[PDB]
Amino acid sequence: MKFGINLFPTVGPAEKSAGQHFEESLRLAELADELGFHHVKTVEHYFHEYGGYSPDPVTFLAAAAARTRRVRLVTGAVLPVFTHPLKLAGKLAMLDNISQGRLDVGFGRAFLPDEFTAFEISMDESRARFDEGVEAVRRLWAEEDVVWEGTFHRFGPVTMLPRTWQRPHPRILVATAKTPASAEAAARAGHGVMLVPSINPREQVQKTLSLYRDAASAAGFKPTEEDIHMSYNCYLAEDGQEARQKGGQASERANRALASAVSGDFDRAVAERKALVGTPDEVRAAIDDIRGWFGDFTISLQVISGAMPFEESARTMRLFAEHLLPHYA
Amino acid sequence: MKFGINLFPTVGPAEKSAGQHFEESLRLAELADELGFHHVKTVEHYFHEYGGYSPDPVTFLAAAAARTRRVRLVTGAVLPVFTHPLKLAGKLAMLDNISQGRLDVGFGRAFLPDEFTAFEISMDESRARFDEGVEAVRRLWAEEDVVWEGTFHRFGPVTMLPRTWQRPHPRILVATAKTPASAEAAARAGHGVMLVPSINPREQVQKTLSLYRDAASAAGFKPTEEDIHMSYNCYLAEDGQEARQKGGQASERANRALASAVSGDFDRAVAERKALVGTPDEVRAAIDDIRGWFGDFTISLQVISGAMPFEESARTMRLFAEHLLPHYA
Ligand SMILES: [Ca+2]
Ligand SMILES: [Ca+2]
Ligand SMILES: [Ca+2]
Ligand SMILES: [Ca+2]
Ligand SMILES: [Ca+2]
Ligand SMILES: [Ca+2]
Repeated sequence: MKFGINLFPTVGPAEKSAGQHFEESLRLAELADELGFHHVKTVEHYFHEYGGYSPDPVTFLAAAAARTRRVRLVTGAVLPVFTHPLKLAGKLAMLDNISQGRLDVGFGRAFLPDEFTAFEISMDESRARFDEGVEAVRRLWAEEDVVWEGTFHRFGPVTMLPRTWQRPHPRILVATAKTPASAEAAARAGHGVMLVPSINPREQVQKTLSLYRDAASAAGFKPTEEDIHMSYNCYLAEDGQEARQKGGQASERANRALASAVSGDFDRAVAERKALVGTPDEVRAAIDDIRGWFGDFTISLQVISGAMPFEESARTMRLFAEHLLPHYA
Repeated sequence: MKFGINLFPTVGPAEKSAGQHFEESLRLAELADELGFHHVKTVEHYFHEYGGYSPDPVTFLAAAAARTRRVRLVTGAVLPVFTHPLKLAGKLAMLDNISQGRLDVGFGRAFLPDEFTAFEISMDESRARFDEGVEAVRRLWAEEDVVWEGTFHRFGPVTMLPRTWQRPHPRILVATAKTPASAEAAARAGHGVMLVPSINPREQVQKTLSLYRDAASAAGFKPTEEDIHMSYNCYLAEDGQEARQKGGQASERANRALASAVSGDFDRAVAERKALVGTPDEVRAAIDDIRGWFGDFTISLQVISGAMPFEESARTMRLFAEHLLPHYA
């Protein structure tokens, strides 16, 4: 197992200024570095309290990279549908070099209707836009004199600068909450995968992993634990009932932001290992269950939410580092 | 006068790898901070050794912001013609908050044919895309529930997140199109201007400044020296021979890059005060001339070029801070 942190903002200006949010998030990235976490992840979203403080994850991750030395930086996930592959390839290549080779690039599908409407892009061909965006970026990184005759963009021969630091390029992961068939296509392409256990049933995530691992082997490709990412809301306290109360409020706040942006329950989610909330001992048992179902992979611990004090996010990370990180290292 | 540092890359891998360039440029930003320079600036350009290591200046400046405390971060310049105003406003708002209000945003006009070709933008739309892009971004920062229905984009109502740190928005500077209307339009909107003395005759710069200052007065706008930006190649050494030879190589190399991209001169440029290269006493005389011609404004000192070692860029900056910065303070 690998464990990093995810910094998904679910907050609006009435709860926390963006100035405070970004100072706190960069300090949590520093704490991830100091405590020995694997990575720092953030997201791309527009307009709503659900994710909207992060319309450009690369901008945050370049700052996080500059504040850190060893933690990896991960997009979870850039949205190729809303950018141009020349720009996406270029800014990610800059970040790879700034971070001295610590970047992993997750690419995801958009789903918020207001994002599609505002950028005047149809959902109808978003799948083709996504696949062509990923491949065009990969080609801009891997090749020179690139002639891209795409459905949505046509350019070349061109060679994108800067060239990436990593060879052939940063790891590519494809996010799928949608369809196990997209996980098969990722393996066929040699890509990693990002799954969403917090919404999908356990047996569904397992069958997606089985299809992915099967397709990967058929393509002569052995996925490591760094090729499979999943994010979990995470809140730790020495008092597990305090963790339930404050972590449950956080998960509630994020759920509400989500419901607004798309246009008993918490305890069951915790019992089903859809969220990592409790004492270090509760979360240890939960992780061991997850590892038994899914095998070894990379978890991003989502540690911020709403007006949750920085000190509580930092406590979660410190407790995880002291009590859990050593046993999986 | 104010003096900052320009970190425009005119460099390819035979001179510095991208990894070396970004490591050294971030250290120069740290040195600009330490030595008391006003700002750090970088460019947006694609494909060529002329600027092509920086397809996304916000990515670099986010890292530079994270490494520094006081120096301002200036886009010189983002190109609205190649990015959607929603994305431009969002990433810049993130950068504003990450830097805790140290951002000034210069908006530039593209001119390299290869960039227009690759992004599939007709050059005849350059003016409208620029003016509509700048204004849409300004409104996205300044207002809530923004609806924009222009020639190229239609969206809203949206409230762009994160909200900027600076209110109503960061300083906006615009490259002028040498037509009088563009300098007057900047003044009437309360924008600053970015002028190019290294290429245009002194009298042209003076005419644009007169138009800008007069239109500002008529509009009730009082521009300050921080509202007027110009870049100069800069190389200082106490040995005047070394300054001319190495500063000359640096400027000639940058001019070769530009000539490739668009398809006794250096001595003349220095004599006409279009480059700031020489001993500290020689450059002092040059700046005194420029200030007499143009008034007080903000200079970005372009201190890197090609394979010039970091320590020579650092020496230029240290000599400038010791011998010239106090005379204008
Ligand atoms: Ca603080
Ligand atoms: Ca090659
Ligand atoms: Ca080095
Ligand atoms: Ca400039
Ligand atoms: Ca103003
Ligand atoms: Ca300038």
